[PDB]
Amino acid sequence: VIKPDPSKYAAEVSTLLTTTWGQQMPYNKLLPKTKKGRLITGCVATATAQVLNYFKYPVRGIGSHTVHYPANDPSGTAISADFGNTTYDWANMKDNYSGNYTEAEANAVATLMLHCGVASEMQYGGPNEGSGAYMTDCAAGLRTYFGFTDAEYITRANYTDEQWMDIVFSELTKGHPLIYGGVSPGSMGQDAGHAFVIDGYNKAGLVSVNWGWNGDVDGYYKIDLLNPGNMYSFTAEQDMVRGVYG
Repeated sequence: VIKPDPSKYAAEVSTLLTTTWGQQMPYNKLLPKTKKGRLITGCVATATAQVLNYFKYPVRGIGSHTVHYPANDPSGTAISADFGNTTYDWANMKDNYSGNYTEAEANAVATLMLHCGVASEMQYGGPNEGSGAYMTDCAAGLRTYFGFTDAEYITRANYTDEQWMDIVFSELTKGHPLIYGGVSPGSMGQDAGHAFVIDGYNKAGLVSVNWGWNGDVDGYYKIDLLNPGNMYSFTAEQDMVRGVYG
C-alpha cells in the first residue's frame, strides 16, 4: 500500500464530506413508487449528490432532460429534470436524514438526487433490482447539465498505481472529493458494481470512503480492497470522475 509523500501532497486529509446520505426515502421521495416499492436513486446519483453538496454548487442547472422507467421501454414513465429552472436549495440539504425533517428539507435533497440520476441516464429500478448508470455518462451529464466543464472520466486501467494515487492525493489535497467506482468480482462472472465517494486519506495511505448507504460501514479503507464489512470487495475496473468543483 503506497503512502502519501508529504513533500508533494498534504500529510493527510481528514474526512471531507459531512453528509451521510443513501438511496431510499427521503432521497428518492420524488421518484415514482411501484408495486415492487419506490424506485431508488442509484449509487451514481447518491455519490454525485454528495459531492455537489460539498461545494453547494452550481446555484442553478443548464437545460432539461428526461429518462424513462423501465429503461428501454417504448412506453415507460417519464422521469424528468428541469436543471435550467431549478435553483438548488442548498440551505435545506440536511447533513443527516435519519431523524425527523421538514418537507422543505426532504425536497431539497430529493431534487438533487433526481437530477443527478437523470443527468447520468439512470436506468432506474426498485429496491431489489437497483438503479444503475455509467460513470462515463455521469461525467457527460455533469458537464452538460450542471456546468462542470472540467468534469472528466478516467479508469484506473490506464494508470500505474503511483500515477493513480498521485491524482488521488493531489486532488484530495486540493480539497476535492472524488466520485469513484469499482466492481466486485463474482463467482461466475456474476459481478457486483458500485459507486461512492473518496473524501480523504491518512499517513498510512488508507482512504476515507462514503459508500452512500446512510453512512453505514463508512470509514478508512484500502483503495485496492474497498471491502465494506467483508460482504463485497471492489477491486476490478476502478474508475473516477475528477474535475468536479467550484
